[PDB]
Amino acid sequence: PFEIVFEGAKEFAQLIDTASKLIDEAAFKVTEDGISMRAMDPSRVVLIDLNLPSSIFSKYEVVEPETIGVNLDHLKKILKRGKAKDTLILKKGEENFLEITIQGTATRTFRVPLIDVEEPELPFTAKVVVLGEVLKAAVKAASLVSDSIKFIARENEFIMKAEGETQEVEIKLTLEDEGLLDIEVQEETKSAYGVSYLSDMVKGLGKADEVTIKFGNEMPMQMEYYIRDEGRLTFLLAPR
Repeated sequence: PFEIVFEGAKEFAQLIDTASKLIDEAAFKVTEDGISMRAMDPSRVVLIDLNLPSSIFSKYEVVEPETIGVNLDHLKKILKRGKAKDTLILKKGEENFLEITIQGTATRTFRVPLIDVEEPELPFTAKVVVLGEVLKAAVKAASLVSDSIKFIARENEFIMKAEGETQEVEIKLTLEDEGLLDIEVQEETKSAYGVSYLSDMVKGLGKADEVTIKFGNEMPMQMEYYIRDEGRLTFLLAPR
């Protein structure tokens, strides 16, 4: 059992939405340290990891740790009602359901039935930090000419390109012109990924959100987004 409170119901709903474009169900592990969730999309191309430390909650009381499985569509239908300044209360007793209360100009309580559903070294050579807007725009442009997008990172430079038989799309950003917030590379690094997957990954991101990307030659890419600084949503995407 536990009682967890988050200030900013709307922001919490947005996080859940952004973390679940690719999945239908997830097992949330609730412990004394925080809430965690790990899942693979249906195609087995992306790994999703969410970590929400007790530090981002206004009240965090866990009597006994638990792992609650839920249908995300059902959960999102409820969280969708939350307003910007609403308080979100998550409670679990002995009964097999999650009690969700949204408290704002009015207090509304809902119940979400619980379900079961069952649950390599990565030597990255490049790290780049960019605004969600960059990725959102890059993916849309790439999709005009290909189903895959190529990432290239060199000292102080980040390039995203896509091409077909005769068409091409290329976006070159630099630290100097501030298209990147930061960039660190050990050696020139190149890899390509499926546009469909990247689209679902950054769709829920805000234009001004900070995104950290790490990858390597012909390797998977790790994308991270932080919530309230301490929380983190991480995606690991297989290369194409």
